[PDB]
Amino acid sequence: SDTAEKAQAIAAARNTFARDNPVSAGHHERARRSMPGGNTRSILFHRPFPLVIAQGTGSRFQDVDGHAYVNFLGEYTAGLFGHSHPVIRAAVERALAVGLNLSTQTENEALFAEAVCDRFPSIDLVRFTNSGTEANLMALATATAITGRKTVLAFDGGYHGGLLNFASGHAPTNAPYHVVLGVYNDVEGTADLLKRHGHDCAAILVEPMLGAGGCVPAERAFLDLLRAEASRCGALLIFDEVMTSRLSGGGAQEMLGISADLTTLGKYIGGGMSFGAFGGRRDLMERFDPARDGAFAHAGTFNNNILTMSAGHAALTQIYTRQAASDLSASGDRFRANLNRIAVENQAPLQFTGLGSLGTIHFSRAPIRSAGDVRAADQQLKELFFFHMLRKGIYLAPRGMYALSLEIADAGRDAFAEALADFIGEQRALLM
Amino acid sequence: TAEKAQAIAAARNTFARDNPVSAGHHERARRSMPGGNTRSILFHRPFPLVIAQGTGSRFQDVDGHAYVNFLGEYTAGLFGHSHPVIRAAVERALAVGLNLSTQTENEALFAEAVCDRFPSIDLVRFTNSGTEANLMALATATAITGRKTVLAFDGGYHGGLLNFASGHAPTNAPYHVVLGVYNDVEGTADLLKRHGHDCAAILVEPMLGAGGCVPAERAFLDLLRAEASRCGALLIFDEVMTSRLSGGGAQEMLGISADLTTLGKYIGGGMSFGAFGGRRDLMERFDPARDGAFAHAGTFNNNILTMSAGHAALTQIYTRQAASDLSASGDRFRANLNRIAVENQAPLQFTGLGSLGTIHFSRAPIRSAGDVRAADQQLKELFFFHMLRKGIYLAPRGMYALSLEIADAGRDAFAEALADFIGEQRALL
Ligand SMILES: Cc1ncc(COP(=O)(O)O)c(CN[C@@H](CC(=O)O)CC(C)C)c1O
Ligand SMILES: Cc1ncc(COP(=O)(O)O)c(CN[C@@H](CC(=O)O)CC(C)C)c1O
Repeated sequence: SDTAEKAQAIAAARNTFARDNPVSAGHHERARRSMPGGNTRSILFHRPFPLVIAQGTGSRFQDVDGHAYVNFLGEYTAGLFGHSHPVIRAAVERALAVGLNLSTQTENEALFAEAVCDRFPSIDLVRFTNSGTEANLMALATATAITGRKTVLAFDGGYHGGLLNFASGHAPTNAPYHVVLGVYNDVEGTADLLKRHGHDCAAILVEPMLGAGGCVPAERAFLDLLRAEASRCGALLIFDEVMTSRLSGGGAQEMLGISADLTTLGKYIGGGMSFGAFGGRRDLMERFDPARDGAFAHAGTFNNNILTMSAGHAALTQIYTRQAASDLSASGDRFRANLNRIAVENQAPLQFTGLGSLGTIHFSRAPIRSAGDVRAADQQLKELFFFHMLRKGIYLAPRGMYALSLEIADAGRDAFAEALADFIGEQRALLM
Repeated sequence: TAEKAQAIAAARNTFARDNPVSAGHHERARRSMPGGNTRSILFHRPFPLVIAQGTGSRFQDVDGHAYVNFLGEYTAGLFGHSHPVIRAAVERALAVGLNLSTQTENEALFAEAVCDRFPSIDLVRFTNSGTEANLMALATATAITGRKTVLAFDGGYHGGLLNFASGHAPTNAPYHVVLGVYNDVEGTADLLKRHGHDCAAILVEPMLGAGGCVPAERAFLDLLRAEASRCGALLIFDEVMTSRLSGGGAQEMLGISADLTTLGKYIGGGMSFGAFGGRRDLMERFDPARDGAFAHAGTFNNNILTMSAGHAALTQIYTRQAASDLSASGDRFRANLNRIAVENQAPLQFTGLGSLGTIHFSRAPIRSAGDVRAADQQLKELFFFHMLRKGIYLAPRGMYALSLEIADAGRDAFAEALADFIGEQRALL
């Protein structure tokens, strides 16, 4: 729990950050005049104020006060390609040559859809959206319409987009689906909820690893329970792979040998352009065939926009192939293991959790299995870790998450590991 | 009618023989997407056209045929297919850097332009679509008021999770929505007496867009403004289409202020875009530094392509004066189309405002979803096919949305093809 001594250390770190970044401070005051709190994406705000970036290339960026950083945040997994990938750039140039806002289908949509279907083993048919939020809403829409049922089982700490935020329990802004929340990884508790609610369950919605909720892998016995009970009760199992799809050529489902009924996608698949998708079993997705009587409707001005169709096909087929996915996850597993070794050898009360190229620091010794474990870990030390990494020229999420891009190399990874050893040394007093 | 059914059979068959390369694309696209489709409004029988490329106001399909594009991406495509200023904005965004994972100055600059333009928007937040913008406005209203009921209108279209174009759709997000009749003062007053106490929001377009370019009458919008203030509901004007009609949208033209306003389409320069904005006191509930702040993340909300191209769109291309000029040009165009119908005693009209218009095969008043549905639907489909044969592309449902790239030759060609339709189909009219 919170102490005066940690608060004082945070106050000094905030004061140093403020004195070092006066141009960012002034941008925040101006931004407040047009956006609430100077903000249009809540996760970008942190106190005293966020850094404003001027420019970036490759894995690196520079803030408006002239400091340089390596970007380990990687746009919360969407920024797989760095800030200036030449193949992405060529795809943008091609989109512009085809033409913008053509108001009709192009072949580019079909080619992107075929790449997504080749790549993901339980997606027979796919439709594109403009966000992961839209992909998850459309999957819930599919489930409730098909089953005629209202109840949705999801999990505390689960994050499925702007209208489906359960990171801190029920949010008053959520779309008013009838959502029952379970505890992540809790076999017996979840089995009890499915016995009470199963018969009116339209859908079970779950990430195979909590992303925003702390990079907490799902355990097999938990995912097996969900898969078996969804089938038994006649609910659609929806795996939200908006973050986890990168973890192998075919995402977590290939790693697991477990198939969901629908799968949602987002982040890097559109080449860093706006993007989401929902897809799954043929018989479910065919309900969207507009030639069919009583077809479900799914419009959306930018669903098939040329920039996303072109960059996305390039991302999946020319850059982040299935082999590149295996190699990046192996690189990430080695990185994460090295960071935990540094913690263990120094007897530090911290660990990094995650899979492949995704991980999050948690200031705890306990196994990290559910949202409760994440919230019980020390939140002050997590904020102090954020400001420390900044001083060392390493940018990662305020909540302690990194997501390795393809542009991170040896020098970047070595600097992160060094910075961590330094944090442990310099903050030993607060780590008892 | 049997005679009209045969004319449609013949036109569908002729379209099919004209476009065998698009036919083969459709067979292949069915393999990976449901019905070969990722945006339902693009499908039409016997199959949709596939386009290969376009420049300015013109495109070419995969069979080689050229068209003037009068659809203009359902109002988003205001800049044509290759605007040099949009292109420069994309090049500047690439120079700044993609996926920078942080704020840049560009987002504040875009937001300043949006708040400057729209007279009831004190503060704004960006989304990735109009659908997201409307869902967040509903989230704001229900979360602030603590109430569940939303009044919307039959014919109304607010996005993929809020589609009332044919009444309640089974796929809509399960807000407790009550549907009135558009422009119906009596019936709508009644619904507000019954539901006012539990009403979080009144959600309404100042002109039905997808529902058929049907302008809202002043008495109807006055009713909604007065009742919303009386019962404590948030009035939400969905200006995703109508924002273009003046520099400050429909609200500037009307002198009526909604509590929240949703935006989309052309404002992000053609890039993915939506926004919700309004009264300062409502929007501050999203200040992330405030006590019990509402959360609104979204990976692409502040994306550099949208922020740069949208800033350019509002400040360099579609200025307040450009907006007045296009809407005037659009009013004169639509008047000419109606004069042609009138002079040829044709049983059709075009409804709309400024640069937006839709054909309806009826001479009755078009004031609600009922009136649009009652007009001849078979003649509407024949008209689409006929315009294609003349090298004019507009929506299957008979809507146009003039871009800045439409010029004298295109408008003249549209008008002559309308006159040709009336003469060639005289027997069915
Ligand atoms: C598992 C999962 N499922 C859905 C979403 C929503 O995707 P969009 O942000 O594209 O709407 C997300 C989005 N995650 C991030 C969105 C942002 O960076 O603004 C935010 C979270 C770290 C809270 C996700 O992680
Ligand atoms: C008044 C209004 N309000 C909200 C929306 C939703 O915008 P997004 O399609 O960008 O989500 C729309 C979008 N309508 C368009 C969607 C598309 O082109 O696929 C076209 C409609 C005729 C169905 C709108 O017209």
